[PDB]
Amino acid sequence: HLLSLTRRAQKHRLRDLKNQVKTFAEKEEGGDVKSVCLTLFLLALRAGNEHKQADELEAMMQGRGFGLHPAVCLAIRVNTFLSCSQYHKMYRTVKATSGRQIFQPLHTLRNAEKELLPGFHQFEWQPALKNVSTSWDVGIIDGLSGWTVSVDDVP
Amino acid sequence: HLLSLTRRAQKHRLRDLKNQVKTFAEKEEGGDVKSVCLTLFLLALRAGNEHKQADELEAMMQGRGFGLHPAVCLAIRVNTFLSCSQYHKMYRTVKATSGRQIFQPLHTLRNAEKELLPGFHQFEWQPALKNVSTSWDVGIIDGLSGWTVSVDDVPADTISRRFRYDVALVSALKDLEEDIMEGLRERALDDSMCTSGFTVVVKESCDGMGDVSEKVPEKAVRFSFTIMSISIRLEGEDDGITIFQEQKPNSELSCRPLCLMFVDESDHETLTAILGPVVAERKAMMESRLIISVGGLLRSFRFFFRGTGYDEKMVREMEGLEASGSTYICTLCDSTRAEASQNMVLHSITRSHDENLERYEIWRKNPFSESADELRDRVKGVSAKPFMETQPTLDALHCDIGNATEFYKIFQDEIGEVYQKPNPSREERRRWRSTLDKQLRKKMKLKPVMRMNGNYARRLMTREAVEAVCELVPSEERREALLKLMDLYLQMKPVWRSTCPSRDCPDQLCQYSYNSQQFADLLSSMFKYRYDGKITNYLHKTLAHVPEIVERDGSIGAWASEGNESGNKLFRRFRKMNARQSKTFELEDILKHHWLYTSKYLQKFMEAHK
Ligand SMILES: [Ca+2]
Ligand SMILES: [Zn+2]
Repeated sequence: HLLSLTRRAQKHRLRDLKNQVKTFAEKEEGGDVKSVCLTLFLLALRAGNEHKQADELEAMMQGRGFGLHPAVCLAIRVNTFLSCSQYHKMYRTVKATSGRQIFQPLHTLRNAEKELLPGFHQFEWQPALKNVSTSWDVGIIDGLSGWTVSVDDVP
Repeated sequence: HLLSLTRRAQKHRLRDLKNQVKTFAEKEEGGDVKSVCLTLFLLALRAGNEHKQADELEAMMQGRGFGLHPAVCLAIRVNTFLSCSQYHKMYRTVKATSGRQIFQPLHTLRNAEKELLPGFHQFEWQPALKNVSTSWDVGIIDGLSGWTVSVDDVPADTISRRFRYDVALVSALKDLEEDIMEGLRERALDDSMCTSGFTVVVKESCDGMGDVSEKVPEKAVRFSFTIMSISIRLEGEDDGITIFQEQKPNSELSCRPLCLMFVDESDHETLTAILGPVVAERKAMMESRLIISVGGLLRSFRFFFRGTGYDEKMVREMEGLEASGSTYICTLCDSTRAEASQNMVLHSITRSHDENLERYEIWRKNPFSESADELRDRVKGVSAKPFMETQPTLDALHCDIGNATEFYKIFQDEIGEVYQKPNPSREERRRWRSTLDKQLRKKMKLKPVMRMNGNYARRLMTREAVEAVCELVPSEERREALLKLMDLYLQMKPVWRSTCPSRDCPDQLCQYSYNSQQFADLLSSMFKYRYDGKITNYLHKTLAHVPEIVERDGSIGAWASEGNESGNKLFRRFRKMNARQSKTFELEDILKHHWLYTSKYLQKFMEAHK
């Protein structure tokens, strides 16, 4: 059978249909046989109802790519209530699993996220604010607002 | 352009060369349009020197599948306590963006796991097992065993879920299939023959679980087991060639649960009436031999069971002892309590299961017509009939905790005066405690806890913490005395904490007799004021039976019950995240998740090249 042979034998056996597809592409698709056999394999997998492998192939051929955007991963983390530790756990898992750094690790996710929190964008107010510190880049404050902690007064 | 059209228009355009490919593949290649156009595309890619794309396509349309292996996917899912909806959201999300679906859907795992659960793998026994329905495919089973629900009789209320031991064992073993074949090949031993002399030593361990926040009282008991070692006896003429010994059995990552009962530890009635079948089939198991498909071949098995991982209270309770601090203390040497203070080191280990049955028959029949105490002595204190056979050994963990709390008490004592104070009061005891705690906080950075666990014990045993304690003793003679005591204890401790001292630390074993002897003598001399006749059990064991068992049973610490107790936190958190939630199922699914978490296969997928 064809799939058990080397390149030499399969060329020797398919030469006829190779010339057939070459001349059909030259007559209709400009002689670019690679895109023609790509589309034909895609359609033959579409008919075989194995959409999954054909879609993975189109992800290989001019596909969106392996990398996941760090922001989207931060999302899928928060939207799912997962940990910090557990995130890193499954991260190292998939990392050593299939050859790629599919998720970003923690610290880069943290860095990428720190802009999405409050206190990152610079701005102004016209006129300036009423009795408000013009400091902007600040993040999370403690709510007591400098409540003098001395026991003598109200706790 | 062909790439921007829809599939309908692309077919309307390419159908002609399509049907030419159809007729060519039928003329020459058995009508395989799929493989024909596959190799056509492969060679058209390889012609342009685009070797990476063609190699990746050859890797995709063979062997590995869609981006991740479904097995490792389920491994992650269980390894981090995610929910179904959790997983579906994650999967749907990551598939939306840049998908190219990666994780696997839920439904596929919902039957992909059935390899790792019990009740999948063919097997049998020669001879056939006694009293066991020989269906090899049943999975999770309610433990009640068809208790007639008649409220007339004793009520059948206690909830439980368990397995059939055999099915559990075949699942665990056929999971180890990989490792045992690997070890067989490493030793270069033949693979076709030697399919009959495999011997498996399996450790079992059970323990209750206190204060389980309930969602019946708040209790529960979990009975698990763990594969320990496996060797080969074929062809004979030798001992068993060690094939694979487990590399770290203490860690709960190897503690396979088998039964769970929402019941309390102490009420003998319920515990027994649920454990019954388990005991029965483990007993019948020593007799027959096992036959499994392994390495593609039918291979045989024998077994050796060891009941070691039980805390004291349960051991003494199930071996028919007077629980627990009664005039008979040692589970091995039948000397009295006070006598255990006169002699400490010289003793023989005698207690055995069958002979305890003999002594209990003597207790029942009373063939000598002796009174209460005379009969108590003639059987050396065996009242209740044991039913679960147990190995003659102690625990590692809670001997550690007992020595730790003993030194804790004696430190609370020597901070003040004891040889100088014949009878102190409660106030001074709590005060010496308080200054000891302040000392452990200022130095060594140790706040106290309610009761000292294993970590706090490891810390309190340390030498310089004993120095920070002894700083406060007025008499420097007593200070150097308990320091010398501590040094002897530390030189003797990793004797039993080890995995294999004959390999790790043989030197302490070689000098253990004299060490423990001089230890006990210093104790009896400079601390007689306190240990006239009152000795705790663990102190007895560690000074009366350590070398006997360590020489006999190969190793110790290798049979630590701790392996289970710690791991019980999982039964805690599994309860939160993956409750059914309703008890009658809650158990069943908890156990399923647990056994799934604990199988090797998934741990192999999790470690993932260091
Ligand atoms: Ca326990
Ligand atoms: Zn003893």
